[PDB]
Amino acid sequence: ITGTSTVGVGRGVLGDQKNINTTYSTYYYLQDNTRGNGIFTYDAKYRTTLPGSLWADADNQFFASYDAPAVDAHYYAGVTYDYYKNVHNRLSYDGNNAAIRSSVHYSQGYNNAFWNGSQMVYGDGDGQTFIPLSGGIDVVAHELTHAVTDYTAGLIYQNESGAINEAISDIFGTLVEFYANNPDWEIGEDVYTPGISGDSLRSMSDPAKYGDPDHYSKRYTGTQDNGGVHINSGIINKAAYLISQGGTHYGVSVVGIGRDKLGKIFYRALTQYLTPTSNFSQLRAAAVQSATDLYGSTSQEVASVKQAFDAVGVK
Ligand SMILES: [Ca+2]
Ligand SMILES: [Ca+2]
Ligand SMILES: [Ca+2]
Ligand SMILES: [Ca+2]
Ligand SMILES: [Zn+2]
Repeated sequence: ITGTSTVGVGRGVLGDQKNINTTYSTYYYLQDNTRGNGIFTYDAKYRTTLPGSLWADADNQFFASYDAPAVDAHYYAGVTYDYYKNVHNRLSYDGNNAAIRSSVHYSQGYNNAFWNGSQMVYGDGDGQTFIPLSGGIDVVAHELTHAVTDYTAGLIYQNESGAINEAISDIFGTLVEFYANNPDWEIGEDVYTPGISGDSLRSMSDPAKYGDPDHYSKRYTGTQDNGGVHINSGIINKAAYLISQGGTHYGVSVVGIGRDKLGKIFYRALTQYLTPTSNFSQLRAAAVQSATDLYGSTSQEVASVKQAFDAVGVK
């Protein structure tokens, strides 16, 4: 890992060619020295022991099918870093350039990805429900954003706190996807269900399309999914979508203010006002205050934040 900074070339999960920052010392390692204290990508070798081995490659070319998840995990970690640096002046997830570690080829047929408190982990999928989940930029940014949340607001992964946590990751996952520029308000569409076109794991524009609630009245109150952290996120995701894009939802009209202002407001909320036990009502209050800080109390931006949360029934 002490070596010389170099640039490798390879193919991502969706077959797209890609330059990646590597480190040469005998082998070429997926180690990016150009971003903070590093981006390191590991091979978990189909096992669940973490992080696994720092990805070594003989010739700095990554075109093998086995390489594809690593290439994207490494690359999109870079893009997500750039986003938080360039757009929010945040240096890595901890704000002090902590090294960003990812492992790919986690387990077998593993249809998920997660941030384990220390690093990102990507399964390869079963090839039917998922292909390698690092292939989705919104997925990578989603998981990396969990790190940002844990180091800032510290939202408990349970009930409404957890649903906000999830929504924050969907929100910034989407905003990274727009930042990289085939952008949309869907989640996981690039790596979800090959064979079936046009679907996704979640929708921010229309959460009900996949059975998730788009209104606080329709919120889940059972025990599954840690109190519906991936389900009730739809309520916050819709609110976010309405802030950005505008629209009329259950008879409540919302004037959009764009994704850039959506991002500034929610980032400020996340890092200045939100706490580990914040509920949806407190999120509203934090978003309204953040918008007030940035744009002023009589501004359109504050009005639209109010309109959006009114629309999804969060008072
Ligand atoms: Ca090679
Ligand atoms: Ca997309
Ligand atoms: Ca997407
Ligand atoms: Ca699909
Ligand atoms: Zn998540």
